[PDB]
Amino acid sequence: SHHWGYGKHNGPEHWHKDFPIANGERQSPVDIDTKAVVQDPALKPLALVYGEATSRRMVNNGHSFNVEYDDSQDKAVLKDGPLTGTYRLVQFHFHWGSSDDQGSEHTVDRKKYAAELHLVHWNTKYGDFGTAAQQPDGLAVVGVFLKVGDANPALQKVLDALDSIKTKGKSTDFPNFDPGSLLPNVLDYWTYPGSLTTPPLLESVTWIVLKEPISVSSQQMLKFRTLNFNAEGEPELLMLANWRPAQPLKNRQVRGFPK
Ligand SMILES: NS(=O)(=O)c1ccc(C(=O)NCC(=O)NCCc2c[nH]cn2)cc1
Ligand SMILES: [Cu+2]
Ligand SMILES: [Cu+2]
Ligand SMILES: [Cu+2]
Ligand SMILES: [Cu+2]
Ligand SMILES: [Zn+2]
Repeated sequence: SHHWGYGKHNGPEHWHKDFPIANGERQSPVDIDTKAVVQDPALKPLALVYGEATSRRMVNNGHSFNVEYDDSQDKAVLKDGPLTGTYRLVQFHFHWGSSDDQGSEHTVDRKKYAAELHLVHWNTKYGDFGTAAQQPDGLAVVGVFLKVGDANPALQKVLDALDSIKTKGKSTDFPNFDPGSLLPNVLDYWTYPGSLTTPPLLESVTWIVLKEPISVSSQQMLKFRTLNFNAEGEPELLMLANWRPAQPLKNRQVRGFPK
């Protein structure tokens, strides 16, 4: 079975063979060169309205795990920031690396964090996530860095479930998780127009990368790496790393709020 990943033969450097947009003009992630960041008075503070969020299940999809949210109504939305309109939360997931010194997708002056959380939202003007994913203003992903140092109790609630979804296709019920519990205390951000960081690599994402990381311990990072890319019965392939490296900026502009 041919499907993509982060291995020797199916990894990021190969994705362009199957998804030519991989070498497109607005790919993600990117390195954020802080000396080059532009101040734009049009940018607003982020509004993350997650009080009534309804988490459903946690799923191992064979490339990461998603905590899925009910997006049938305006229950958990993102607005303001760089955005026009309302964007509904559909899921969050993580990327990580094989050791604590690497694993974030975005980098800041070439510095890599241990992991990166992605909160994925879609523009309600399009009716559904799939339709939104094919438009330049269709998606908004909030990225949050995980910085190694101190264990994160809110994150531990997520990690406590991973033993239930060790393998590809496994899912587990995962109710009453507040995705706001994984945000930092300050919501300063960088923003730029980009893409999904995995296949299908669609150039529909307004990226909103928070400046302030949340914590994670080294012990906690071990837990991410216990997942399997493969389905049960197949040869074991540990989910040691699942990050795409920085892609060329190509004269896009990174803006910063409040500077
Ligand atoms: N790493 S990243 O750039 O943040 C990212 C990469 C891929 C996808 C994606 O293709 N994700 C499918 C998905 O989550 N599909 C939702 C299906 C759906 C519709 N309504 C409810 N669920 C989303 C985000
Ligand atoms: Cu795949
Ligand atoms: Cu391939
Ligand atoms: Cu897959
Ligand atoms: Cu849907
Ligand atoms: Zn992601």
